[PDB]
Amino acid sequence: WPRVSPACAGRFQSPVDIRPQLAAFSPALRPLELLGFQLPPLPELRLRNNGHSVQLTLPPGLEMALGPGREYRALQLHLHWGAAGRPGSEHTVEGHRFPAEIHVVHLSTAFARVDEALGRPGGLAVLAAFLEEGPEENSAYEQLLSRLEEIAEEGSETQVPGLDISALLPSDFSRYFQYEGSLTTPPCAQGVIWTVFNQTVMLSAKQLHTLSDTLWGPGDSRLQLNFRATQPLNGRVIEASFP
Amino acid sequence: WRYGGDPPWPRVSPACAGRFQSPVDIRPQLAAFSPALRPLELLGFQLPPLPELRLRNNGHSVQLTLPPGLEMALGPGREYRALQLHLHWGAAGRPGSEHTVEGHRFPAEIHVVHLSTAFARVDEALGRPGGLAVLAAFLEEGPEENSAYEQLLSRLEEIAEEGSETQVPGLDISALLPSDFSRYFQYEGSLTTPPCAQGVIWTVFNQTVMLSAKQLHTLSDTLWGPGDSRLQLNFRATQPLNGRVIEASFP
Ligand SMILES: NS(=O)(=O)c1c(F)c(F)c(S(=O)(=O)CCO)c(NC2CCCCCCC2)c1F
Ligand SMILES: NS(=O)(=O)c1c(F)c(F)c(S(=O)(=O)CCO)c(NC2CCCCCCC2)c1F
Ligand SMILES: [Zn+2]
Ligand SMILES: [Zn+2]
Repeated sequence: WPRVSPACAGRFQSPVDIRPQLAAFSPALRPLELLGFQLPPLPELRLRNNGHSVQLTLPPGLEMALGPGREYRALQLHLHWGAAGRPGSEHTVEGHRFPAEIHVVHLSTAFARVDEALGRPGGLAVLAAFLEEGPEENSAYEQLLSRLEEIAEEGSETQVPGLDISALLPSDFSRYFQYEGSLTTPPCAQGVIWTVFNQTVMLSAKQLHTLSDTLWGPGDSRLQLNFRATQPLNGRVIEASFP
Repeated sequence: WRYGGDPPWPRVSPACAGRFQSPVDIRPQLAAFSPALRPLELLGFQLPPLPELRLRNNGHSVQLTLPPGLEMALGPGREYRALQLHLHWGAAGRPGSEHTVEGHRFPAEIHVVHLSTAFARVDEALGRPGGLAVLAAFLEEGPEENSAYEQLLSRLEEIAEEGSETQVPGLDISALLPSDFSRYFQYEGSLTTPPCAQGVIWTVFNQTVMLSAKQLHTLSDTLWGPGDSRLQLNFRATQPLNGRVIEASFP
């Protein structure tokens, strides 16, 4: 990865191991505000297998704030997952890897283009939530997982009805960890604000199997275990929005 | 534009009418303690006497332009380069700091303005989150002549006229700031002059810097501004926090 892109050897990369006892509580971290996320069924959205993940392109109007006047627009979401019972979250908590992880990528409203934002502090912000195994089938996730067979081939795509993107995220928007790092694939650009929800979302075992067994990647590989190894904090302190 | 007279500042720049402006009144009881706020770190601030620097009466303040290689970090991965410093002050028996603490205005204030290392130019940084960072310290009266400040203040007579400048030897720029880099307030706000762009990270030191009565009088009584007015009381009114939470690096 450093071979094909030197930025991946920077000092301040993602993902990282979260250690809640070492997190710094700041009461200045207010609840996340996410407006415009309740999409109607039409227009439909592009869902695509890009060889690294499944990506869902989001329309204009999904507004997000990390604080007063620190506003963002959602661009896309994608997921990270494992294989055959083995977990594939990117972030870990006290060394525990979760079954999967959802990432919603946003662009700061101070930047008109993603390419201006790359490498600039706070230019990009990702909301990250862990996916765990639960007893019930998750309705929000089923809308996407049920469409994966259609895009099983690397590079294929389809159109899916609009859905409540906020329904894919955990219950409490006031409880999260936050630090600054990087994209977890090339170009590994730094200055990305990562916000990792404390609470998780639950999908059924079948849903998780569907996530990790349907899509194919580059060559004849299954699209599985699409997570980067944990990176050192190098002095960065993870903040927490709760004591 | 000028202090206490037209043109309103919104008519110069719409950003001067933003919700999240500086300076602010720091109420430390309402400050949020955050232990992620580590000691500030400065590199390259101890300058050789040559090349000289340019000290300028710009009509709104006295500024010292800083050379390239002055690096400042707010934390791991939060790196900045110093551009310049300037001052805010009052007048005979009247304080003129920009920031206040529980309504108290200090005699004067130093600001060292920095540019994030993600940006090559100021104009790309303006209005971007964390693009600009300012270090701010209050100036109070102490019993001794401050030798670092004397290097600048002894040259103000040469630049009494609006728009005049003079060359001064390099000095230890960090000697114009408090020795305590651990204890500070930090919030997001704006430039306090047009264009009043937001996204500026303000760091205000707990510890103050001491100047003599004579030095403080020299600072407020020597310079002339726009017209035939004395350059005095060159501070912007405090702006409402409007929901922002000031952070503190100590409980
Ligand atoms: N974990 S991540 O958020 O850093 C990440 C991925 F892991 C990832 F696989 C992708 S991907 O779907 O696009 C495939 C590899 O690029 C994006 N996508 C982009 C989101 C838009 C921001 C601009 C930078 C490119 C990343 C991406 F941002
Ligand atoms: N208080 S402040 O830090 O927001 C401020 C001033 F009050 C001030 F008076 C000046 S000045 O002396 O240079 C007068 C012109 O405004 C600057 N200076 C500039 C620093 C360069 C980077 C930001 C653009 C313009 C302000 C300045 F940044
Ligand atoms: Zn991702
Ligand atoms: Zn200033």
